[PDB]
Amino acid sequence: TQQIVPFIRSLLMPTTGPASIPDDTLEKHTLRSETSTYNLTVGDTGSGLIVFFPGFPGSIVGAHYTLQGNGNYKFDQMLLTAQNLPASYNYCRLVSRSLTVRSSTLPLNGTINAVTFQGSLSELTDVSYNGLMSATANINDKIGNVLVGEGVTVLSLPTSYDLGYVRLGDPIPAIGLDPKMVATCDSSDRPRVYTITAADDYQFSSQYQPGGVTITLFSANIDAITSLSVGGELVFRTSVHGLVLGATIYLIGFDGTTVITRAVAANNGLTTGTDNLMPFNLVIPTNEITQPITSIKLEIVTSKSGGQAGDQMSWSARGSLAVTIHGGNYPGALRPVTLVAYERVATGSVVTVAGVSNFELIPNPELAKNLVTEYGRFDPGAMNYTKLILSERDRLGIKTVWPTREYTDFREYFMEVADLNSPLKIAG
Amino acid sequence: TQQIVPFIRSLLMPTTGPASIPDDTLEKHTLRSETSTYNLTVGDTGSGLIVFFPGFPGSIVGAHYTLQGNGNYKFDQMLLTAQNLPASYNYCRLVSRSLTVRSSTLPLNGTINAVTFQGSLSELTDVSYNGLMSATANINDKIGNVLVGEGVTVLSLPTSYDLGYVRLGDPIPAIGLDPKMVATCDSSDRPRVYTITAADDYQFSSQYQPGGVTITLFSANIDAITSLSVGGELVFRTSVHGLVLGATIYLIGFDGTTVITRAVAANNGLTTGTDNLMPFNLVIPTNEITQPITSIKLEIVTSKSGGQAGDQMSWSARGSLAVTIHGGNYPGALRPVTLVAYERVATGSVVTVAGVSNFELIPNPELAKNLVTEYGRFDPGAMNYTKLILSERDRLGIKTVWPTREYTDFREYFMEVADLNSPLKIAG
Amino acid sequence: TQQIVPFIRSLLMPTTGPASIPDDTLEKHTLRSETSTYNLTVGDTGSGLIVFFPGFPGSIVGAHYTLQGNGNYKFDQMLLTAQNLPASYNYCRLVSRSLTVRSSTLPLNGTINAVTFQGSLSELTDVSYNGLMSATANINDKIGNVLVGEGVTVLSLPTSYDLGYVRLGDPIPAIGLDPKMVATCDSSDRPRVYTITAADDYQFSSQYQPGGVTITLFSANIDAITSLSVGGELVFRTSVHGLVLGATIYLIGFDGTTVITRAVAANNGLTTGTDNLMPFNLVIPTNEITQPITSIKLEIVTSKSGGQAGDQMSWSARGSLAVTIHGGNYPGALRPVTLVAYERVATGSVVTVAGVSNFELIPNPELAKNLVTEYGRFDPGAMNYTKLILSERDRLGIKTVWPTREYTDFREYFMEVADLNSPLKIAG
Amino acid sequence: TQQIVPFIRSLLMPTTGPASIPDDTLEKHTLRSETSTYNLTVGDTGSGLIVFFPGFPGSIVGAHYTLQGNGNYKFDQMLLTAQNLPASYNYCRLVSRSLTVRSSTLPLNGTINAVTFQGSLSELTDVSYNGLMSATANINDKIGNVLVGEGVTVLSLPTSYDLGYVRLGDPIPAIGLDPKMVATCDSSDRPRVYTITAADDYQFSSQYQPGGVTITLFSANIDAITSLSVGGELVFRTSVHGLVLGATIYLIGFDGTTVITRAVAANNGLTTGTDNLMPFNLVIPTNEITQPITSIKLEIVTSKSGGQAGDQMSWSARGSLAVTIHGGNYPGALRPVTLVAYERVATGSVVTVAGVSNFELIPNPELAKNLVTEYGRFDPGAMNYTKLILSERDRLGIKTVWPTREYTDFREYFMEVADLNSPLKIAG
Ligand SMILES: [Ca+2]
Ligand SMILES: [Ca+2]
Repeated sequence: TQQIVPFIRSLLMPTTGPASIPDDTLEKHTLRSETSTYNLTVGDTGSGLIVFFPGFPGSIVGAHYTLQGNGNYKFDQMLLTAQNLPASYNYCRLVSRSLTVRSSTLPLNGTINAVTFQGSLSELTDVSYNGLMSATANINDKIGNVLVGEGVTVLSLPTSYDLGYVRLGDPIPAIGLDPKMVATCDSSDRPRVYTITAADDYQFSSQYQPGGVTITLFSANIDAITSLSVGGELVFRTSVHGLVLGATIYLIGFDGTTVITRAVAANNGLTTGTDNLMPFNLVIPTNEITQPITSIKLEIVTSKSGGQAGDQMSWSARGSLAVTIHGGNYPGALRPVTLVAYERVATGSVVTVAGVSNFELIPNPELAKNLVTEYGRFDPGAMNYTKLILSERDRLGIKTVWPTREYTDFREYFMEVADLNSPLKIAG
Repeated sequence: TQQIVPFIRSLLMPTTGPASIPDDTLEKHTLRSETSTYNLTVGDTGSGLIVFFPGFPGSIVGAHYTLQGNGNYKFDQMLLTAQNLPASYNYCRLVSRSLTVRSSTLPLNGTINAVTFQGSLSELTDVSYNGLMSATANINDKIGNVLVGEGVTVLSLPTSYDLGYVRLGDPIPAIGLDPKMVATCDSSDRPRVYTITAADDYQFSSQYQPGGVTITLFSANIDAITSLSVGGELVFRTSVHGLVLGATIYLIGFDGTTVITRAVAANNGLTTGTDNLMPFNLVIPTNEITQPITSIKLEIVTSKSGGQAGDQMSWSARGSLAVTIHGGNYPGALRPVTLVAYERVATGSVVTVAGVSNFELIPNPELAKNLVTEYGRFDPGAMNYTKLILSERDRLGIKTVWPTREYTDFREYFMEVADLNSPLKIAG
Repeated sequence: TQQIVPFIRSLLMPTTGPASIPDDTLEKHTLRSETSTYNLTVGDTGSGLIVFFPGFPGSIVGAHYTLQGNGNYKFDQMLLTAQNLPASYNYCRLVSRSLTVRSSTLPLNGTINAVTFQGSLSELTDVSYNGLMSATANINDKIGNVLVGEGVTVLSLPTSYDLGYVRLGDPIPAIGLDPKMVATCDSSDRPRVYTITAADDYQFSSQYQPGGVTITLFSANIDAITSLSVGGELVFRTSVHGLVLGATIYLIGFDGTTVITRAVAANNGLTTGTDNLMPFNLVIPTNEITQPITSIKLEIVTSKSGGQAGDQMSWSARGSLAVTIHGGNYPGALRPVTLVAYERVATGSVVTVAGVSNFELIPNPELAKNLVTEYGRFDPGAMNYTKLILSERDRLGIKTVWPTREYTDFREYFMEVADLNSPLKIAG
Repeated sequence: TQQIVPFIRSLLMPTTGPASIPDDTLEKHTLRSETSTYNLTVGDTGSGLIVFFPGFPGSIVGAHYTLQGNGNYKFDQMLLTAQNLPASYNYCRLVSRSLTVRSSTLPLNGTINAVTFQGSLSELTDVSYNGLMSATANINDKIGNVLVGEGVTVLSLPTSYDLGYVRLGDPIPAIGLDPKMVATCDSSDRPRVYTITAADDYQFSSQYQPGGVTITLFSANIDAITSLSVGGELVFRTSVHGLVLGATIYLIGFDGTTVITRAVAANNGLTTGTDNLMPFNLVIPTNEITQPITSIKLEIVTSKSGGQAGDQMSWSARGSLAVTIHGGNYPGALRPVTLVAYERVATGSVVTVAGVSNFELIPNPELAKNLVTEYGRFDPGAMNYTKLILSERDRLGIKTVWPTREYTDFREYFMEVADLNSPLKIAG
């Protein structure tokens, strides 16, 4: 520390403002801060979960779920940046981010558990208040039973530098006959791909039914916050004449709710002694994803034209699907997740979220006319200092989740120099 | 203090993370932290007791008892580590541990008394809120009438170094016809042995009874949290024909409740003019011990085949028993106990427990495939510094039980160097 | 030597008082001295033997035997600490110990031979006055023909540091119907185990006898001062109908006397063509051991229901037993033995024993209320200095058995600094 | 201050533990701390008084009185040390003491006034909440209108050093026919003596009454917490035949309640023309004094054998009494009193008292067998430093009664060195 190092200051105290990342990604950019402010209402059980995406390169900060009588979560709302970055910028990179979670009202109240998990949302094996505590072995990535009144601070720590600029989901110039037409340029670099072999000569056998017989061929945990696509093909064989197949893909939210439902093939006759192809050509736009996607499943309906008492409908199925979630493997886009769980909070009280997110940004064409961009400030040793700090992360006690009181202490313990500027004022 | 000394840091501030014990026990190990988080509910009397085992080499942290109208305690639950260490590790050693106890919700709220007692649970003569205060003469091992809102901090101070690695109660590969079959390898090194001479020619005499005459031959305070065994033999002599003996061993919990009941001999004819042997071959597995064992008693039922009005049944008994509690004398396993008693807390309010336990661990065979182990970091003078600190324990005011506010102050008073790392960043 | 080193002072001059052992066994403890004072009477032969247990962690110091006309020893009494430590303390560790043995009255007076033997009492091959001298090859562990008037000094030298605290045989809270009921918590850590395969298809054959035929199946040298147990099983096979077996275990004292006798199976019918089990479930409490146990033997009585002239009773026997003596392998508990033999002392004269034993102690629950405990005084280099001294033991002539006159000289030769305390008195 | 001075540390921060008083009273002693913990219930008026005896050499810490509707106090309970010192020790000396008084529960809340008065309880002219404030002129011995939630700290400041050891009221070995027999050895050194000349030829005159005529001859304020005796004699003269005198001594508590009542002479005929003696031979044992004694009064009943309408009974009385309260003048035994008054506290709320008392102690014969005693640690300049500190008491603002918040600040302002122990750890 001398004066200090703008980037370290920004990284460890994001509410302080942005600084350019001192890596090798030399783009002309501009630096911005976006606040997040939410007043969430506590449900009947007095318990709930905030899912944060600490590294998300853009306006999505997290999602809030209340816990319900029956032990299920129920989606409340997305937690966003104050304004929608893709409306003004085309490219983006996360510099630093911190968020605060505490109670502010009573209609001395409940506790919080928090973890930073090194995987995407659907990968967590246990998301209960208590179960959170073992999502990492890292002591500085979990905090237990912090009083809600005092609150918790979530600090975003890096998962890789020299990251590319991410395209935001920015609207692209387009005209179309449909009012509800939407055209964007999506986060794409570093896609995540899931491959699901749904069937390898899977035999299906069942008696006839008016209305048909529905099965769930498979269900698989995947993650999506933004646009994705499904490709691939199932091949069906049969000895039985006049079978008609229906198939639907469901994308399921964290709360078990159907987020998106897409008929992949409806009313589709099967021919005897031949391959019957069922292609998958699904594109799911960002705006359709009303809450984080947690799993995908495929249902198949089998029915017969004629039909009787005992008819026995049978088919064989083979094939694999590929689920590409665009930009999904970009560190921060899905990957690190910070969960903040609260319980025993009085029903009707307010859980207050306040955060600052800092970005390197490239303006969209209209803003670029009035927004000057520059290469980052050069200070050598900024990156080495960051590397040193992170290297000593555990001995310094630099947490991703803090009791706010401890984070406040840390701020003043660190940051003991901010020294005006000695004789520039008297120099010459 | 220079930078500092990882071990001292861990010992005095366990929430900070683990460090290797700088003794002579050089094993390849790995270092881990496990949190403990509980939200306990206050009962009708507004009063209760938390029993901590500050030195326990494993996942058992303590037990919670509520105090009842009639002045008895009633077991609530075991307080454990976040995850069950024996499921993942085979050997273990406690590095450091701290726990916090404070109220978090209102249904401001009562007082705490706490002590660290240099003996096992059943050895305490007085466990009432007030009586606690005289369990030690050591001023830094007791704290009185701390406000519950502010809370108490329990700090685990060593009871011996150069301790062996303890085998956790880890499951061992086994197949068996019984679904409920359980096979473990238990904490064994340093067993504790109790010897009870239950009778030395004890004469029994009583009139006949349909259903028999039951006596409690003896009752004795012992301690067990994990597996134990009972061995030995009673020998019975008699002049009366056709006497049948029943005998049962009861292991009683801290709350006076029967934890385990084992028939040692049921329906057992006594022959005239001969020794009649009653062997003890009891093995009590860990999983059967649902709460800490506090005493053992033996009941004997005496009945006669025929029977009338006045029949006078008599026998003479001789023999001693041995109760071996496996690994019981391992310092920390039973020995030091920290009691945290609360009273005058409003009924229905939450007493919140949060702790961190630090361990040296050896992975089980499956984890050992992916868990690198190492000999501890060498720093000379770490142990001498520890010895110095502990030697000056009282003048430094290093308590095992703290008002949390005072412990917090101590943390910042100590730990005045954590200094980044000066020119490594500028060296060469 | 600077001032000096409390521990070295205590180790080499125990009459000086206790000091904490400077090892890694960091327990809160208290330091105490216990004297031993005995005036033993010399028997008819003018000859006898004192067996010392120099390292015994507790109140047992040794035992006195007189030598008799027929060349046998006869037990006189146990030599103990002034007060019974287990009545006041639960845990204990030996710091240092010295004892003096000299004549004090005339009814000038005979000679002493002494050795420190690196094994337990029963392991000595030769315990005669003269034979002692070859129990070790170590010149500083034997002393020959010291005049009784001048006397001998026994100095306890370490057999391992970093020893655990030993549980004393302390009474445990217990109620029972029998007045003579005794419940203790025994020295257990580091048990010693003997395994005796008493028979491997041993054939027995003998003619009938009214009253039976008794054999001694085996006899084996073992050591016990405190509680022990016998486990295991013999299995008997036979072709002869109506055989009844009796079996008794005898624990024999150093003087050939029966200390303890326990019927293991009395009146026990053997069935033809089957295994007949004879289990061993013996627990022998400390208080029953009136003098050191030196061997164990098992007698078996064989009798027949019917019986005639020539009947030939036969059985086959198989099995092994295990004798566990609790805490038996704890260095000091049984292991080093110092023998002080005297002869040619006038009958009726007094052999005077005076000693000091120094301990680290943990008080029992009742005393713990008024007994402050602390971690040991820290002085670095205390242990290294001890290691150096012991490393040079032979060149320094540090004996375990001394002519008292030579030990006295050594005391004043060593210990040439005890220097008041220069200007603290004038400092500031 | 260098490191510091154990005694000053103990004196100014008693919760820190005991230290030997650095005066000339060189006794082999032991050092102990005793906590005091009470949860007092607030009465109907929301107002009450705690009387502390800050210098009391023993287990009596103070007494709690609630204030009542009618403006009278009513005794609640004695405030004691955690355990009864006289059960374990025979002699005692107070080193240092501090106590904390604050509210803890609610069914913010009230105020506290406190003073240290340089006299015994009964000597206070005004004990009302407001009146307290003028019991001393010393600004550092009074504190006004401290919030109850924050609380008050009572610090015991010396009233003389070189005090003798005080005998505690320890039980003495005794057998007697009465179960309720009690034999103690009492605080005696430095008795306090009151002399009351109850009459100097006091003429009594009154008409006859069936049942008699009762008068209160005198009433006088005295102080007693422990055993006292009354000696002396009244002499009665009369001209009237057949007068019978009854006389009773009452010892009255602070709350106006009779603590002890003793008939001094019942039914006692007076002879004409002679001295009629009425001796006083009262011994009042400690255990009879259920609350502090505040005054003594003597009532006399006068009756006549015969009796009529107008009979005029007359007597003359002369004499003085002496009330000796044993050890009463020992500084601390009665003398300094600290009053903590609260008012406007909500009815039913808890006023929490927590304290530490530090003592030099000599064990009773049974404990002396296991309790090592020593002369105090020598440090020169300890007493001079104490004398300096006290000499500058007012400029340093060292109070006997503090707002707890101010005392806490003082603790950290003082006590700025507690410095581990620099290179002992690296010396040689
Ligand atoms: Ca790079
Ligand atoms: Ca060692």
